[PDB]
Amino acid sequence: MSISISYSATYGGNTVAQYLTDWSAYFGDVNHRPGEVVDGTNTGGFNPGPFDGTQYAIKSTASDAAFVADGNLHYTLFSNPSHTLWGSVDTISLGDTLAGGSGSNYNLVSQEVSFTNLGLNSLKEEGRAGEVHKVVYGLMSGDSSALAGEIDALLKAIDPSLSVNSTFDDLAAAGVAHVN
Repeated sequence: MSISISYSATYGGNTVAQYLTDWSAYFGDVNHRPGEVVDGTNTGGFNPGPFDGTQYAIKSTASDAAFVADGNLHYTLFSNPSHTLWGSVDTISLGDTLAGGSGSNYNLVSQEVSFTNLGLNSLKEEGRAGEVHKVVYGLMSGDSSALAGEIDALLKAIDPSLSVNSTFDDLAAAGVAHVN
């Protein structure tokens, strides 16, 4: 199952890289680092949690921007390698207005773009250098480049003419992307 993309018609003429760069700037950097972790401000959360789930989700400390990662995710906390998110990410959904997550699934009230069949997978022993950790931490720290790089590779695996510099409408014509 190759990467599949859903997008709001709004973004049809945007490139995937343009959308990711803009969304990351709107979201900002939650500053989840030693000495700066503020529960309920920059922790986000898991479903079901508390440290593991089929989803991890977080909203901006300032804007309405949010994302949801779907897969099977595990946070090591103090277990070596400490502060590592690992497991699998199948889907990343970007947009604004995070809802749910505590007895029900996290969802975006305004889902803008969703990338599924991502096939992201990393073991605990890879630590913070694992592709799951890099991709998801980048999205909450103001750097969408790890996710853009992974999407670029997945698109080129469908056809070398496709890239993150393709527009959503281009990927729609190629059968990879679909409106809504």
